[PDB]
Amino acid sequence: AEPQPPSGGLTDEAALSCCSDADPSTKDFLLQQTMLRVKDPKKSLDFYTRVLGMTLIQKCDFPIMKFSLYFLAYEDKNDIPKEKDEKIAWALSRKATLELTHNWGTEDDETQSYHNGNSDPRGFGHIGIAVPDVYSACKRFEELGVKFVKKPDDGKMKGLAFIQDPDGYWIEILNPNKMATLM
Amino acid sequence: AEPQPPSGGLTDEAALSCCSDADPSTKDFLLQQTMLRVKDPKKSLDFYTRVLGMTLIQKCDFPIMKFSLYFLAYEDKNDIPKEKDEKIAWALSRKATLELTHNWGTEDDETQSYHNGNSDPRGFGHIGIAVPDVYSACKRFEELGVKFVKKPDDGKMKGLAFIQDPDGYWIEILNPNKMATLM
Ligand SMILES: COc1ccc(/C=C(\CC(=O)O)c2nc3ccccc3s2)cc1
Ligand SMILES: COc1ccc(/C=C(\CC(=O)O)c2nc3ccccc3s2)cc1
Ligand SMILES: [Zn+2]
Ligand SMILES: [Zn+2]
Repeated sequence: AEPQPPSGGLTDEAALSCCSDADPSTKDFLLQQTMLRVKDPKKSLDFYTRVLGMTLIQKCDFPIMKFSLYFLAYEDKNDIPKEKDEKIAWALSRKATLELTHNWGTEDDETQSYHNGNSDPRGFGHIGIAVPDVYSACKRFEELGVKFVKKPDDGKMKGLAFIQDPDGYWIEILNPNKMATLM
Repeated sequence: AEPQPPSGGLTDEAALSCCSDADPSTKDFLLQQTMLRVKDPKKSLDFYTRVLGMTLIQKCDFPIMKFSLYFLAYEDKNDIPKEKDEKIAWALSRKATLELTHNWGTEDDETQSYHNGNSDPRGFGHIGIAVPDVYSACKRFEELGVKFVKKPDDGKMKGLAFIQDPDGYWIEILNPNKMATLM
């Protein structure tokens, strides 16, 4: 009922009082995809497959509306079913996929670019890739012409990097075993 | 090369010639996180845990810079290590996590809202949750006061839904076994 002084962040206890246990109706839900719009799928496919080691697991074309969907994931290309319906059902039940939306023609348009969400207006910030070694990964990214937002040892938090994809989306490069030393 | 008629997107063959096999240096890379900025973590935690059945697996507070990070995932809460360093290392090596960024004070600012990327300027579009039954999941979402962008049987592609979270970010609700029927 009383006005309170500026809280600050939530306490661990406040955050937890806002959390409910998983209802049994949600028990088989999984976080399947993140969708990003890409100007030029040729550049995006080369980046995500060659630079980041992802596999293209499904491509969907919509001839009438004139757009394509590309699903990228860290999956063994030998696990991709060969039959069309089984393939789509396997691809779209993989956890942690990246869905790239290509609105046909944007690749031919000098002015068009997508917004990465890290300048006004902000919202989405980044995807993040966990790697065994941020320094070796980033050395290879440098050699392959990758643009950096943050080199691993530049700024406050060392051993953490941000690169950008061909559309300028930020990608965090993190070692899960080194994040405790920043927290 | 000669000037071409308007883009028909890539052929399956063109898309494949833009893909490289995974370099051995990337072999342990995994798509770990998607980061979204949230105005009010009380509302976002309630939505992602109670409505969507995700588990809060890690909370990080930065008292001096004045922001919190919340990591949400489809994980069994009994798998969360209890000790701080082992917990962070386990949380930040989970596939398919959602990272919510709370810039302290945004919850106390009448005017402030984040941009969902689905109006100018566009980029990020959505996350997507794979569910065993889109219609039962959506019936429950309706009963829980969830705002819809697309009801499963509205629009051209039926059996697919979009809801929005408390910040207005779009969330696709999909059955992997029904997506082949939309191609
Ligand atoms: C663009 O520059 C930066 C530099 C550091 C960060 C810090 C991050 C990444 C993020 O905020 O998403 C950190 N994340 C974690 C997660 C766990 C433990 C410590 C950190 S610091 C973010 C952006
Ligand atoms: C906002 O309204 C819609 C309605 C349908 C769609 C269609 C989608 C979702 C998307 O574009 O990410 C489809 N995704 C797939 C994936 C595989 C096969 C078919 C489809 S249709 C998108 C937005
Ligand atoms: Zn989607
Ligand atoms: Zn992050």
